[PDB]
Formats: sequence, C-alpha cells, structure tokens
Amino acid sequence: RKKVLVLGAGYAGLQTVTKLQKAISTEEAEITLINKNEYHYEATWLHEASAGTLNYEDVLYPVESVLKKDKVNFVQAEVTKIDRDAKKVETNQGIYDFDILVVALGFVSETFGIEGMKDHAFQIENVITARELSRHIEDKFANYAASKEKDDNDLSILVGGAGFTGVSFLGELTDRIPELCSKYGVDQNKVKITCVEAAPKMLPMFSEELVNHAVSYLEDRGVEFKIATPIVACNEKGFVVEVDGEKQQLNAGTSVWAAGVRGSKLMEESFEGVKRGRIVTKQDLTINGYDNIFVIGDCSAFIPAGEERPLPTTAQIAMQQGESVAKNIKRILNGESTEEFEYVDRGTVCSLGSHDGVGMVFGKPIAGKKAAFMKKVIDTRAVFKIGGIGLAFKKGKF
Ligand SMILES: Cc1cc2nc3c(=O)[nH]c(=O)nc-3n(C[C@H](O)[C@H](O)[C@H](O)COP(=O)(O)OP(=O)(O)OC[C@H]3O[C@@H](n4cnc5c(N)ncnc54)[C@H](O)[C@@H]3O)c2cc1C
Repeated sequence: RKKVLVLGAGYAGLQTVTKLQKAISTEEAEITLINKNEYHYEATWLHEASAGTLNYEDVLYPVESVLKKDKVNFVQAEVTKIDRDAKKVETNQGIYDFDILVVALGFVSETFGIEGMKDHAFQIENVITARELSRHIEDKFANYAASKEKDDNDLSILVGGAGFTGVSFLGELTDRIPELCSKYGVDQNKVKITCVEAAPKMLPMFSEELVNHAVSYLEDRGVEFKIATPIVACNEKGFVVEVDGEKQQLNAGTSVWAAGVRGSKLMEESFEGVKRGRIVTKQDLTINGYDNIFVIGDCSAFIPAGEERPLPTTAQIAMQQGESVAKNIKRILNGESTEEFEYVDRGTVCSLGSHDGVGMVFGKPIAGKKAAFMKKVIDTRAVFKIGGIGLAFKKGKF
C-alpha cells in the first residue's frame, strides 16, 4: 500500500485527490491530504470577499465533505519542511513519509522588492486577508462618518496592478463603494479610486476592444488609471510612484497590492531550479530527478511542448493538472508509463461587478451580461468538478 501525499487542498491538490480517490483501491494506495485550514476556498472569488460584496463563508467549504474517508486521511496542518530525498514532510502537527508526493501549495503575494509593499499594503491571498481588507474599507467609511473634521483621504483607495486580479477587485469596489457611501452619508464625488500599473498595458491577456470595455466601465464608475507608471515604494501614507522619472507621493487610507504572485516560499527551500516559487516540470508534471514527485498549480511552470514560456498561473490549469496527476499516479501504481499533460484552453472571464465582465469563451470574445452569466457557469463548474452536483447546487453561483 504505497503512500500518496498531497500538499495543499486548493484547486490543484483537492482536484488530484477527488479524482484519484475514485480510481484507486484501498489496497493499491493510501492517500494523505495536508492543508493549513479545515476548508477549501475559492481563490478566484477573493475579489468579492476582499471588497465585501460576498460573505466570507460563501467562498469556502469543508475539505472532508468531498473525501472518500476509507481512502483519504485529511490532516489539518501547516507544512514547514519537505525532504525530497529522505521522502518526509514536516508539519506543525507531525512528520509524514511518502512514496509519491503532490506539491500543490499555491501562491502568495510577490512585491518585486518594492520597499514597504508587504508591510503597508493589503494583499489578495486567502480568506483571512479578504476578511481583514473588507472590514478595513468599511471601518474607513465608519470612522470618516464619526469624525467631526472629515479627511477625504480616509476614503481614497489605491490598487496596485491593472491585470486580472486588479480589475476584478476594482469591479467589486464599484458595487460596494456606492452602498457604503449611502450607508455612511458620504458623497461619491469625495471617494477616489486609483489603479496604478507599471506595465504599459492593462489586462494583457485580452483584445484592445475588451480592455477598452473594461476601462470605460471602470472609468464611468469613478476609477482613474495610471498605467505605465512604476510603484517604487509603499509607506503609511500610500504609494510612491514615478511620473516621467520624478517620484510622487499618492495618498490613500487603503493600499491594495494585486500586481504579482509567486508560488509557496517552500518551493525555493525544497527544490532546485525554482524561480519565484515556480518549478519547471517535465511534460508528465513530475520534476527533474524525481519521477515520484509532482508539482502543480501555482507552484509549477508548465511549458507546452512546442513553446518556450510557461503557461500563466491559473485555477483552470491547476485543475486540469490535478486530473492529469490523478491518472498518472494510477498508471505509476499499475507499473505503467506516464502520459504528457495537454492544457485545453476553454477560455475565461474577468468579472466587472455582478452584471458585467470581459472574456474569451469558445475562442470568441464576450462582454456585459453574457460574460457575467458565463462567469457564473465557470465558477459553478469548478465547484462541480471537485465536489459534484450537490456541492455545486449548495455552493455555486446559481
Ligand atoms: C481574486 C483572484 C481572481 C482570480 N481569478 C481567476 C479566474 O477567473 N480564473 C482562473 O483560472 N484563475 C484565477 N485566479 C488565479 C487562481 O486563483 C490561482 O491560479 C489558483 O488559486 C491556483 O490554485 P492552487 O491549487 O495552485 O493554489 P491555491 O488556490 O493557492 O491553494 C493552496 C492551498 O494550500 C494551502 N497551503 C498553502 N501553504 C500551505 C502550507 N505551508 N501548509 C499547508 N497548507 C498550505 C492553502 O491554504 C490552500 O488551501 C484568480 C486569483 C485571484 C486571487
């Protein structure tokens, strides 16, 4: 009975387990799933939980509810060390041995060595960061309303990055901010929402026509964009940016970083050839020198056969990688060879509030209500693909 140890119960990790548990026999292998929290959270919905347009409990479900418990041991613990050669994983709740390992430990914020960006800004990482940020935003409207002398800077919000995560967040803020203005007695004209992006283009994965749609939607709803503008620091007051190479202080009571992510810090400590918590895997999703270790999700850099650059970090690729790993573990267990991973680009949608969005679905571009609808299908399909129709019914977007 070989030991299959899965690290992380995210999109990649939990998908590997819920597929594998259907395939193997109790005599074939023993599965162990280690996760920090008792729940699985929908990281792709953290823009809503962070803005406060959704209750945090709606973006998560208990891990054990989708497990076949005669085949999987759920361990709630934090992975502290991974010994690739000794075949051991240390946690705050004990050491666990392995025959096969699946590293699916996800991502964390990456601030590109920008001084004060982790300390003085709120990140978009998990349910705990989301809860802290939505409460902070509302507390700023509440404290503003409470003060006799009103500082309109308490209501100024800075968002670092105009990519997928940045735009999704701005979209939720445009639904939330009017509601808080009305509740706390504030005029919307006093609220300032500024998106700063160092790159020369916003949402670089989409057409100019789709980006023009996103920009017009957010600009009409009070967002100002400062693109191709580097963020050289973050302090108590807000961000320090360069404009024509001249440092300028931008003030804001809330500074949110959404411009970069990296794989788990455990990656550099545990494996060789790691660049910002990502490891370039072999085509079957194993790592160089270890036919018994798989690294998937945001901890991986899968370069497709014909190409040179790795595919981007997404929950879509993560889930597809987990389905691959589950089949290849069964093949390994039965003395068979592994098959290569082939990513199927079904397209995606960046939300723009509750009733809008920009995306590519079936290879054709989509916007507005059709995008909002398809975003609910993609989000509900991801609950379905891990836990089935009942969980999709209970926790989906329909
Ligand atoms: C707001 C937002 C919107 C996004 N929208 C999209 C979208 O529309 N489509 C899309 O495809 N992608 C989207 N993404 C990207 C997507 O969320 C990630 O690529 C995805 O989360 C990667 O899944 P994963 O399994 O690798 O990691 P994760 O989702 O990060 O899960 C890792 C799990 O491991 C646990 N863990 C981490 N470290 C430890 C440790 N040391 N010990 C134990 N447990 C640990 C975590 O608690 C978590 O349960 C978005 C991301 C964000 C933040």
